[PDB]
Amino acid sequence: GDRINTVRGPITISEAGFTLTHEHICGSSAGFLRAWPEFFGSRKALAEKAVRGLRRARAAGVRTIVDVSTFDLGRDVSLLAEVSRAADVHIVAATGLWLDPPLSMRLRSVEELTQFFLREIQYGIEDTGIRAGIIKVATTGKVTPFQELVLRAAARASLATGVPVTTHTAASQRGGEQQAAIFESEGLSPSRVCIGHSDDTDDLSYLTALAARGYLIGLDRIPHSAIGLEDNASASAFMGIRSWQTRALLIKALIDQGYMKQILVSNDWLFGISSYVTNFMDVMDSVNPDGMAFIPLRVIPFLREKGIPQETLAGITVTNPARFLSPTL
Amino acid sequence: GDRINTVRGPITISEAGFTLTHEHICGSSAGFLRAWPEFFGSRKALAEKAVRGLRRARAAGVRTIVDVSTFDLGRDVSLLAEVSRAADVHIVAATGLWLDPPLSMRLRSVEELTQFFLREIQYGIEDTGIRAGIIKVATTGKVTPFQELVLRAAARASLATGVPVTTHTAASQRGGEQQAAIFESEGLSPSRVCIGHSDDTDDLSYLTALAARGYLIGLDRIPHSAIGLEDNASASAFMGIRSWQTRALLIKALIDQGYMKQILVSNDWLFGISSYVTNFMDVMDSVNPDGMAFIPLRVIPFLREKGIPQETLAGITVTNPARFLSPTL
Ligand SMILES: C[As](C)(=O)[O-]
Ligand SMILES: C[As](C)(=O)[O-]
Ligand SMILES: [Zn+2]
Ligand SMILES: [Zn+2]
Ligand SMILES: [Zn+2]
Ligand SMILES: [Zn+2]
Repeated sequence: GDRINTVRGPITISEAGFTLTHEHICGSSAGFLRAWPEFFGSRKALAEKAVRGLRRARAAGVRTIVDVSTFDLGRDVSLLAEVSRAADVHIVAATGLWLDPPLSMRLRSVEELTQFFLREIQYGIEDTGIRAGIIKVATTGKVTPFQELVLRAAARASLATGVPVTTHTAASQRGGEQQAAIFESEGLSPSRVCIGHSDDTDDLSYLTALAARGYLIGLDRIPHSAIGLEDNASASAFMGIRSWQTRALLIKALIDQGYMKQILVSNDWLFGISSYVTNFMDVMDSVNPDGMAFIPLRVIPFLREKGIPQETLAGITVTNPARFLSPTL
Repeated sequence: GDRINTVRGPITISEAGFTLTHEHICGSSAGFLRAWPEFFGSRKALAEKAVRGLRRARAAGVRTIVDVSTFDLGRDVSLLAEVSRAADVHIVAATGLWLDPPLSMRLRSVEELTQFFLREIQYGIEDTGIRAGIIKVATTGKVTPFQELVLRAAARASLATGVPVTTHTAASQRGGEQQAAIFESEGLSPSRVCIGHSDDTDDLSYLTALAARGYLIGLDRIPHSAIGLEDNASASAFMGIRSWQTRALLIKALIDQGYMKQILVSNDWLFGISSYVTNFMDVMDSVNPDGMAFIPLRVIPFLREKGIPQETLAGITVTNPARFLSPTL
């Protein structure tokens, strides 16, 4: 499993390089971008903004991003392919389901969901022939019965194809522990799983325990902070009010505890978003003008200043993603 | 002043003919048909089924159907256009929102929803250039805050364009009353509004009181009958336990009250469905083998044999839909 699917086709994992493991071109809903592109100004404006952002990220060293947008997050792979080519940055696309499944998804069995996930990995997404290289799932703190079906379907797709699973958690409710339990009940290896949004909490006991079990730990929202924007309730609700430095110290914390190999770092950024309040993309860009370049431009020097070896940062930003994304049975 | 938009372009009132005013090619979810066409066997198979179904309805006298599938019912106007051309049956497409709006819709303001409905009517659906000729909305009895927004946006779109509004109600909860109040508060003429699924109840005083206020009464679920079987946890809750003759007699009842000009009749049929339990399409087809031809092949002769004159049935199936659909302010 030394080759992975990208929206431009299969690449060898040595080509991935510096990889951001949790990003989005656009945060939306199924069908929404094509039915109402004017919500984003235009489809063209959105594509142009993504190309400019990805190009600047590439200038900073990024060579690959994993777009973890699912069907129900409005994933438009044709858009991902277009901007990947124009920016010349690898984009790995996802299957799976996020927190907004429509009826036609909500009512399906674990067997059906499994077939859908397998379709997008082994056949292609829609009629594009583009194949997902990862499975994205999301749960509330307490996993719902449908969400549990989604996790079991993800595990079975992973076991059949070797592609990894990445999750959305409510880290303040220690959501990963319930996810991990369902995953392991399906015989799935923790090394195939990233428990994401884990920088949303400062509970190191929770993080190290998961890492100790072999789980990848996603510290993937480092630039998200509504500090200075406390009066904006939606900003506080979405990004929290812990500083980005606070988030970044968890990377050091986990290195210091000997878990350098379990860490995955990202921005959780996007170039448009319709799945939150109107104009929110502007609020986010007001806080983090670096966009997806925030990890290489701001976080990497911060960690070096704190004394973390270059070789360590390189293993985290390059080696961990490659071992993670490489289809592994 | 005249033309009605169809998936093949504008048609004149006289071209519409026998019109079924509440139907579906496929009941699904946004993005679903194109992301998982195998759920329906294949897109090709679904299309072939719809064309045969439309051709049979056509041979039974039908010339136009109104597909009231909204964005969130997974309306695929490219499919409607294909099957309309192949069957030579006019199809009117809908805008609006049903009961499963995704997060990118649920967070929107009344102003934004008005823009979306207006773009589907005035500009076109997606990138197809096909314009909606009806606005479809739905409430669940007690109107939720979001649903009230949808209804007001629908009224504002209707008022800007003259295209009519058609609704889904919980008729057993007399839902059409709260809908009418909202519409009227917006300055919408009741003659621009059809209150649908009204045959879901036997409460004629409810129906007559609405008809008296100028509303069109949609008796559009006549074949929906799961009788003889008090043991299906899906078909009984979905289709009810009243005979179709009982539903159809409501047409007679309203005609006798003198309200023939405010009756609209349909099947609420479809050729694929993913927004319920798996294989529910087989259950429906077994219940009503006639599909969309049920109204002309079964209901019309039934009414004729109860004494209803031909010119009255023509008024209902041809004249009432033309007046309803022709954009008017
Ligand atoms: C689509 As998200 C803000 O849960 O990473
Ligand atoms: C798609 As329906 C059963 O609400 O008319
Ligand atoms: Zn997330
Ligand atoms: Zn994300
Ligand atoms: Zn309905
Ligand atoms: Zn319907």
